[PDB]
Amino acid sequence: PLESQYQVGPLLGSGGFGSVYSGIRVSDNLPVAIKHVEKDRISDWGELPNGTRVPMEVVLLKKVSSGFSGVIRLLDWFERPDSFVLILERPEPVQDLFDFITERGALQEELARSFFWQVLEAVRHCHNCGVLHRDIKDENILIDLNRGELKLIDFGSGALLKDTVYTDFDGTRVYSPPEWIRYHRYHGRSAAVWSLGILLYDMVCGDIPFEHDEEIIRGQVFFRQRVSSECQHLIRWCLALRPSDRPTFEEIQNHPWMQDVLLPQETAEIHLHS
Ligand SMILES: Cn1c(-c2ccc(N3CCNCC3)cc2)c(-c2ccc(CO)cc2)c2c(Cl)ccnc21
Repeated sequence: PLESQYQVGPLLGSGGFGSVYSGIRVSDNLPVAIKHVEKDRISDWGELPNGTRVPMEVVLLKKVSSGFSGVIRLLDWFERPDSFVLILERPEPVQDLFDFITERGALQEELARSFFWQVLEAVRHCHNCGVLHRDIKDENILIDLNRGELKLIDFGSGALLKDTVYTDFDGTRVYSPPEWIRYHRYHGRSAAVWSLGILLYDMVCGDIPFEHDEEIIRGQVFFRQRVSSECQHLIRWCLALRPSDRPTFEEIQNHPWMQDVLLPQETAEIHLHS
């Protein structure tokens, strides 16, 4: 009885993830996001202990919905004849990180450090729950502007984390690593670290470093904005051409550029005027 449990509001967006509407849980006036996907547009199917074929995204989301505030949590889902409907939390006010960077340009390094740190904590949480996101990027990251907390979204290209090689990929190509472009082979963690390198560059430069396949493959990073040497070093480390030359999450978070991060609420007070 989806329409009796939730009040539907404006359309907030549409895209490869489907169509997302603002919503309110009639029970307790909780703000929610109501996301619709057509069955014929689902790229990858998975399934639950009961038998029911569902979008892979529902499998992954249930594994990472633990009360952690770094992933947008799945509250409920419904199956319709031709679509699935997902009920997700919705911070208020909220802004997508892609739009935030569009509006403000290159971020101050103190702000980028806090944002990057929170993205790492959230990706580590996903991996600890057995989930590989495979589409880390600014469009798939929300800012809870009052609390200064970032939240990951869109597991529709994800997979169960495994230790063997992946030979399939359906995320964003300009965030994909060179070993995928050249060989159509990657391992989950080092591919995630590559995409975190692209993301960090995007935050401190205001745009992604590579647009074309041969730029990804060549792996030469040019900085068009003034960026500290420690940040440049971390970025180039994450964008190492050989997967085994890339840092681990532990190595990223111990890097000199990552030290003395602001807490999320401090971040909101200094930088989000909140
Ligand atoms: C998918 N999704 C979005 C979302 C909404 C819109 C977009 N796009 C895609 C391109 N950038 C502008 C619009 C991307 C994501 C949002 C989202 C909602 C509101 C706003 C800002 O009003 C931004 C993103 C969202 C929330 Cl809150 C929970 C769960 N999923 C969500």
